[PDB]
Amino acid sequence: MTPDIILQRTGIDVRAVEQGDDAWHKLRLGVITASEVHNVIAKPRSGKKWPDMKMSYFHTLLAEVCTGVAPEVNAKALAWGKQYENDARTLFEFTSGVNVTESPIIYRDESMRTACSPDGLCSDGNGLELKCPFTSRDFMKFRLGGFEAIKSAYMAQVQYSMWVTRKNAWYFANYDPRMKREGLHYVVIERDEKYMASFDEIVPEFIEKMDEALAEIGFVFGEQWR
Amino acid sequence: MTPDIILQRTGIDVRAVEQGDDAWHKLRLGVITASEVHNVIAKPRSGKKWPDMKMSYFHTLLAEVCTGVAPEVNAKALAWGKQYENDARTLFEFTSGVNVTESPIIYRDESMRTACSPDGLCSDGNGLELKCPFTSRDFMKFRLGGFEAIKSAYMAQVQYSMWVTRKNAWYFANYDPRMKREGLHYVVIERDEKYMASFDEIVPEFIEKMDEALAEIGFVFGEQWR
Amino acid sequence: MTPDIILQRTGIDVRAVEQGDDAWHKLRLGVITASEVHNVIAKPRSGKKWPDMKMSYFHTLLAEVCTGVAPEVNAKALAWGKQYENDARTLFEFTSGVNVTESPIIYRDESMRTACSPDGLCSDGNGLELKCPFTSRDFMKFRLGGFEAIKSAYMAQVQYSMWVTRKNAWYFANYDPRMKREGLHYVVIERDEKYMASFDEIVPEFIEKMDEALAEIGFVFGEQWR
DNA sequence: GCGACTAGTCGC
DNA sequence: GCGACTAGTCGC
Ligand SMILES: [Ca+2]
Ligand SMILES: [Ca+2]
Ligand SMILES: [Ca+2]
Ligand SMILES: [Cl-]
Ligand SMILES: [Cl-]
Repeated sequence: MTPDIILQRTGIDVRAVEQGDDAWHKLRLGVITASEVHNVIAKPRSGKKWPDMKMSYFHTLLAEVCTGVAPEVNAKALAWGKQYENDARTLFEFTSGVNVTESPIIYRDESMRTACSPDGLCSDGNGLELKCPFTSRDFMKFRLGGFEAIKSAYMAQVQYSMWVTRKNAWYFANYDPRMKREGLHYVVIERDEKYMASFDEIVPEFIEKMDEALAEIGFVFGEQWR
Repeated sequence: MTPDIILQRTGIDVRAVEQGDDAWHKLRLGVITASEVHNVIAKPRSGKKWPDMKMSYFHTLLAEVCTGVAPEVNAKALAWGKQYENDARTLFEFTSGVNVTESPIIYRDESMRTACSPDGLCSDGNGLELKCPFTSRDFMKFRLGGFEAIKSAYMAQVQYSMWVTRKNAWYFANYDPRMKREGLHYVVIERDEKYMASFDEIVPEFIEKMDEALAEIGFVFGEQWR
Repeated sequence: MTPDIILQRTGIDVRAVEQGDDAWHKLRLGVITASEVHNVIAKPRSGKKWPDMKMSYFHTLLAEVCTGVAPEVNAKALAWGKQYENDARTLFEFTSGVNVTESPIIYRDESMRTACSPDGLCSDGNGLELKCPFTSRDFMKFRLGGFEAIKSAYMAQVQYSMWVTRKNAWYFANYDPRMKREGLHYVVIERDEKYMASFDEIVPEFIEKMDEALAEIGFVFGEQWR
């Protein structure tokens, strides 16, 4: 990929874009993102039937393609994550001693069907995921249990981000500015090939199924971007 | 069953009412309605103890009788629906096509225990459920899957409205204006006699049980219209 | 275990303290409270692995300890309960013919790890849990269903209140201002010695684990009061 | 069946 | 990033 090829497809220039703004949102329309991918790998306890949460994501992205919008979602907890992200980053850099470079959005391949938005790329070649949990209760869960107690959704997110960027390891850092002390804690998550194999199998399928579904109703992927 | 009988029981004039008046809500108080009947017909896995969803609608309805006060409208979904209500109506008229005349509320019999408030009545004898889903996701679920796609709750709602109104078929419509094109989808649902029978045995019991409960606390159905 | 034992640790005059004010909340940080205690007595279906809720409540208190804050929970229900506080109480004394004294907070022992904040203390020596349920539906559930319909989380709360205050009986009441009549219902729950033991086996272990956890990260219980 | 736990589900 | 519901599972 290049910031050039993205222009052809979407008319948008990516070099002058901020995590959050208008153009950022449009870039993600219809695209399987690391933040939502837990839904794509969700399995039924029996059968081969896609569970509701996976169907709902399926129809969510299809709507994104056919309407060219996404619904605006504000929640207290998300706004908090956004408010404290910058401070988490700086604290993280000071403590780990690495430099972080902010990354717009990264697609896996020419198809542009798969992407992550890293919280940064580090000077040592690892990617970075920051959490600023809205509840101090969740911060504590991670501060004590470490790797053990990363939410599966967060794992799929990190793993997918390696899957997309081809990277080998990823920082996962949790920050709480209400902690008197010990308000930063991070681990390194190694690329895991069970996940990689899972995405190789499951993601191409999910994309095929979305193609078949849009054809039935006379749309084509990419319409969100005209 | 007529505007006279309703005036005599509730002192309300039905012709003065639109979908959403302070009177629209008053007329529904304590009445088993279409949109809520799925709770009425919920069965346990085994046995005959009423499931939680059924108790919880039971106590909801009883509370309406004894307080005379109504459930909070989710303002967000309704402001949406009210805003495109008319466009959907006209589009479906133009489309199907048929003439859609408004129905405020329809009770099944003089007991006034059972009612629907259809989104209209149609010239060719069909009723009409016409929704503008708050999420395009839901529009897509239905647009692609047809009716097998949708509810436990929607089928029950529609059949119930045929039960109440004696009618033989119903249009189930969705309108999404955010759709770039073909944002109206619809099916015709035929009166299913196995549902009709289900209502005929389950709903009366349910009503006997509310009358038992009201007497236990010295209330009488109808008090909510004083 | 006296009024002054408190001032030495916290610097708080328990006189001034009116349920809701600044001082009230400070006194509850990191302390196992009756409303939450059902999370503490939870047991997993199979192994030993403390259930979600238990772990969740575990982490909530630790964070109270290390942040010295607790976020606002509910608010909706709580603001409703505030508004009807006096009337529920007046109606209750009228009806039961006992007099209600408001207690701010009550610790079980000088360890100060365990507390309840009863809605009152009665002239007959019983305590008083006095709820104004957010929905009339829940009022109705308790009105028709009595003792047996009130949940596990409520019984636990009440029993813990006896466990804390060393009392043999407790009034469990609901008030609903919206009910035309019959707006107040109440029962008497007696001390249950199996609950007492359950609290005796389980609680001190749960406290012992909190202390292990806090050490782990260089925090000490007591710290939040500074 | 019962009922406390457990795992989604989806709104905000 | 929750958080209020609720459909499901499992040991009596
Ligand atoms: Ca992040
Ligand atoms: Ca409707
Ligand atoms: Ca209380
Ligand atoms: Cl939130
Ligand atoms: Cl003691």
